[PDB]
Amino acid sequence: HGVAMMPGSRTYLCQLDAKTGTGALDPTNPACQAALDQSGATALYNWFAVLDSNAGGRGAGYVPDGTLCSAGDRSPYDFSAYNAARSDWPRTHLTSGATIPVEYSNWAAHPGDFRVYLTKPGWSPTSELGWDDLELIQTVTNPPQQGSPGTDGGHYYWDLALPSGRSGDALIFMQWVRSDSQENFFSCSDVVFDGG
Ligand SMILES: [Cu+2]
Repeated sequence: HGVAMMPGSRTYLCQLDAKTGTGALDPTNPACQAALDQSGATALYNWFAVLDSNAGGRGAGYVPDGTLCSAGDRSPYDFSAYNAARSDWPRTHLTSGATIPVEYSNWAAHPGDFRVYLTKPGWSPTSELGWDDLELIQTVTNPPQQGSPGTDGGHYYWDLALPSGRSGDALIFMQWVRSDSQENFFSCSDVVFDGG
């Protein structure tokens, strides 16, 4: 159980945006409000649970185009709204060419690979996210953890050298492929290359 925390995934950033001291969910970001209204609060309480029990490392030909951010709509929860092709989702501001510290939730820890992909130049978030819009840029095998599994703020951590020559909006998609299970996790992070 986990999705990306830095650059944060849609469900993670939306749950941070909605978080209140009583546990009520009150987002101010409009894409987050829309996703709450469509798919429900359960998605944000379970922001880490974007999973397909049977994916088994499969991607194109199995996870339909336009459904990556909800694990093909095969999870135990409704994450369908987190596929909305909108440009107003919360996003992380990045510098093209910089190496950044990546954090991925270890809400429940598992052995495996993190397959990290970046949308191609020219792709923008008002378009459908398909496999042919993504390029595999890194695979991270069994990275280390900071914080115990199931504790607030706990995460896997590794470095990512961001490609040069990029600008404007993009998305980083990660597939967490367990080595001990067919269960995989699906993570989508809105970013913009406007730094430096
Ligand atoms: Cu898990």
